[PDB]
Amino acid sequence: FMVSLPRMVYPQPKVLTPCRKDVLVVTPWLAPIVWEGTFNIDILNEQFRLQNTTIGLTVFAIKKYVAFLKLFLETAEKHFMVGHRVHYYVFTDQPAAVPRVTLGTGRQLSVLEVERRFLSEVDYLVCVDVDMEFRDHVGVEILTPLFGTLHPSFYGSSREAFTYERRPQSQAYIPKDEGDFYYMGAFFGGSVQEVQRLTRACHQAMMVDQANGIEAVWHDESHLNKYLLRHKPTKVLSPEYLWDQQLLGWPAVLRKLRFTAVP
Ligand SMILES: CC(=O)N[C@@H]1[C@@H](O)[C@H](O[C@@H]2O[C@H](CO)[C@H](O)[C@H](O)[C@H]2O[C@@H]2O[C@@H](C)[C@@H](O)[C@@H](O)[C@@H]2O)[C@@H](CO)O[C@H]1O
Ligand SMILES: [Cl-]
Ligand SMILES: [Cl-]
Ligand SMILES: [Hg+2]
Ligand SMILES: [Hg+2]
Ligand SMILES: [Hg+2]
Ligand SMILES: [Hg+2]
Ligand SMILES: [Hg+2]
Ligand SMILES: [Hg+2]
Repeated sequence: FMVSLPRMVYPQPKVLTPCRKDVLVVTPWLAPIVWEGTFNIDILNEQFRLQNTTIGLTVFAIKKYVAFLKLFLETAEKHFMVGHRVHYYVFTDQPAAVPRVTLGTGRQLSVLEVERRFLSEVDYLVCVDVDMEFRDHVGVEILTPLFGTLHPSFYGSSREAFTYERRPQSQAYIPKDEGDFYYMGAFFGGSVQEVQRLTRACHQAMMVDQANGIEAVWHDESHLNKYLLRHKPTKVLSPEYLWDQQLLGWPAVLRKLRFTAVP
């Protein structure tokens, strides 16, 4: 059950005026592709707040990677789901090395040393790499049952150029005539149920490959791509959500650089 939205004053959407004319904003299976200009964040914030939505953000920081946690968490505090309930889950082999970062109200962090718990603690799970920093808004516009993010190096590439696993001996195998997009393994998520289904499927596929003496060209990312090819994501995030400015610059098609690699 969803309560009604309150009176809101905003620009009327124009049916005969497309959002963006420079990019694809909806997939062939009718899943929105999230670009700046396609969403009114005020409307979306209202919808998700009325549901008291809690977002879990998971990150793994092992060995030398624990050094990236401070900037990651500090910038997430400024740009990630601000205004909503957030629960950070930091998986690390060095619990005492996790930096003491000041969090806004309604936000918490749990350190897990290296999950039915996720089902009872959050509504959505967002899985990202730690050697990154948020530079702009990353909010509820990304929430949906299952989402993948367009890899910044292949969004304008033809499918045959995609670096999918091409060996039929692997469970992640995808032939040259198949494939929608090349998703980057560094940023995916969805409802807890859908994320666990995906991780469970990939874990099993990787075990099968191991028993067969084969390892996918791009490991987890290869399996993620195979999974999203067979189970279409309900939203696809544009490269605004996973960029590397040092390597790729700043093309006009990107009005915002929201989550980027750390040089
Ligand atoms: C068009 C082309 O092939 N460009 C190269 C990229 O594919 C490389 O990025 C790497 O891509 C593979 C999958 O093919 C995988 O996703 C790697 O994680 C990814 O490298 C990461 O992401 C990049 C955007 C950079 O931020 C890099 O520092 C990360 O480690 C890149 C980097 O090897 O080279 C292009 O030539
Ligand atoms: Cl994950
Ligand atoms: Cl992850
Ligand atoms: Hg628009
Ligand atoms: Hg996760
Ligand atoms: Hg993760
Ligand atoms: Hg998979
Ligand atoms: Hg896996
Ligand atoms: Hg995966």
